Amino acid sequence: IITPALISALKTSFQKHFQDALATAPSTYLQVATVIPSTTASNTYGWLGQFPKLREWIGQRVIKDMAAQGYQITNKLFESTVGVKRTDIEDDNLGVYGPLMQEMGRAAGAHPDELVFALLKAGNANLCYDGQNFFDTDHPVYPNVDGTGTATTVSNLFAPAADPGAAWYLLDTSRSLKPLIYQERMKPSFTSMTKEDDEQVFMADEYRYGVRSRCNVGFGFWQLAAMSTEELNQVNFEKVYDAMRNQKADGGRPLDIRPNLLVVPTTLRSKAKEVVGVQRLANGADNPNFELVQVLDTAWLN
Amino acid sequence: ITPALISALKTSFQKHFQDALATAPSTYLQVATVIPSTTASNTYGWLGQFPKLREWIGQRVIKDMAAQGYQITNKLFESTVGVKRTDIEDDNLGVYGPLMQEMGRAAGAHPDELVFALLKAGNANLCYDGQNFFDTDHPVYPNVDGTGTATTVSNLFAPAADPGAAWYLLDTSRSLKPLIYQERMKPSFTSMTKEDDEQVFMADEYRYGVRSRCNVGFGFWQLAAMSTEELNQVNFEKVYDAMRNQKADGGRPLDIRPNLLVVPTTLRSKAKEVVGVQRLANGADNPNFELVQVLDTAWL
Repeated sequence: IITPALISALKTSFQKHFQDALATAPSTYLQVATVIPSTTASNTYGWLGQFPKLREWIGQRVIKDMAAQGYQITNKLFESTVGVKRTDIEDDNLGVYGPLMQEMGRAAGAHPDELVFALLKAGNANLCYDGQNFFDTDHPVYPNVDGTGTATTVSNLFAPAADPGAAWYLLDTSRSLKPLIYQERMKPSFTSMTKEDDEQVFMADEYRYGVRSRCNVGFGFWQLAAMSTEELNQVNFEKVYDAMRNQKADGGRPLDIRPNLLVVPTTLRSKAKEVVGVQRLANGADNPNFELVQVLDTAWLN
Repeated sequence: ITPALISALKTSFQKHFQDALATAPSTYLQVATVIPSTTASNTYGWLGQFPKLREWIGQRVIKDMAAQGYQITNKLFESTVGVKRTDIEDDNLGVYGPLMQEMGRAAGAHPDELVFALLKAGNANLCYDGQNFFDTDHPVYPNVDGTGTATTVSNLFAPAADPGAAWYLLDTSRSLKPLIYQERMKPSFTSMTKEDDEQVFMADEYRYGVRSRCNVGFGFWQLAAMSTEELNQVNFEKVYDAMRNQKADGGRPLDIRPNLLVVPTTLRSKAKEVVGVQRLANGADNPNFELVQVLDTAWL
């Protein structure tokens, strides 16, 4: 009645279903995130900060003593499972139980994007290495390389006096690191737990199936990312662009920032088109910012 | 000046260093535990789970299950010594060679002052619970079910801002010693002796420093006790009764017998009438010359 052949065939069918569902799932975090695989509990990120530069070597070779502080990514774990109910063995009604595996593949493929974009939206409620919010009006900027003396207040969060509108983000991808980092301790894996001599199977009436994964997402350095709840207009976009591109490191030296793409929800696609991607301005003159940035509309931002 | 001479010198120095570091009078081993680590940080699970056994059968009947974690964040230490400007090629190496065995002895006892640094500053270190180590809200479990209810008591003794010296009562019978000692690499010996080396052309002070990585942490909070009030026979008996009366979940006795006592040198007078006289103190009057004999350390 029960032989290894049938169990193997069903396991292969379920594995094929799940793998097909997951492989074709869209990937979007890679564009605005950096993947850093690891083989431990966490990774230390103390190199984010100062911008490396070149000196004239007037005297001796300067050696940088890196700070001992770390970001403490502290990756996490999470997963989901179902059962089969064993109903198929008797009647072989295998038509059902497909959409469940498809849903698993979709969820596994799409979760990292959801987490990355949720962290991106939560920048106003997450602390960076500076000890303050990611989008804050009092970021630390010292006047000396050693990092001492009175600092200056820099703000990259803009909001009208009241009734703030939709929120749009401006990011950069030219650098090696994207503003957000998506860790990956282990790729998601599925376990075809179905045995006749196992337990909670003979005493229950289910063939449980589960998936496992380990990953987490964290912020990078705020020099690039910018946020603004202002209405997406030419003047506001130009102000944000020129404020971000005019960033100076310690000692008032420009960083040569090159904003690449601007992220808006699917609701503001029309405004993104009007600002960039069309040859008509509001007044009807030729754009001075045509195809300047590559817009990336997404549903994860509503 | 040949490579064979360098090899022989390195072998002799290695033998001298290995001779020490082994017979040093270590005192941390009484209250610390040796643990082989592999990474830069080690997390923890349970923090107050007394391992005990129950009548029921199976191997799955009762257990506490772990809670939020506690990291060590292993630190680093180093020593260094060497004066060979005139020792080498002068037959003066007979000295500068046996004197550093004391350096090895002293360095091998460093975990002692590390654990005592943790011990002295136990009130300024964050505990996994959230409050100070010696707080008055230490959770106690009435039953084994999730987080049912955490009652507490004034665990330790402290008067109304009365002057005194802090003396600690410790136990070491259980291998779950109150402190922890995590080491990543054992002490290592490095030889930079290289003929006509670029940076060691300077006379012949051949650097012979060492490298080590280790740290210490907190284990059980109940295994340790503190007292800043005036040291007296009545107060000593009170402290001993309070510590021995400690009971875990379910009211099952613990049999915890205190073994170690730490006192500053200033309180040494009282710590000597308490221990060492069988006539009037810890003797005729409240005889208590049996347990927790004072050790009277001075690294605090």
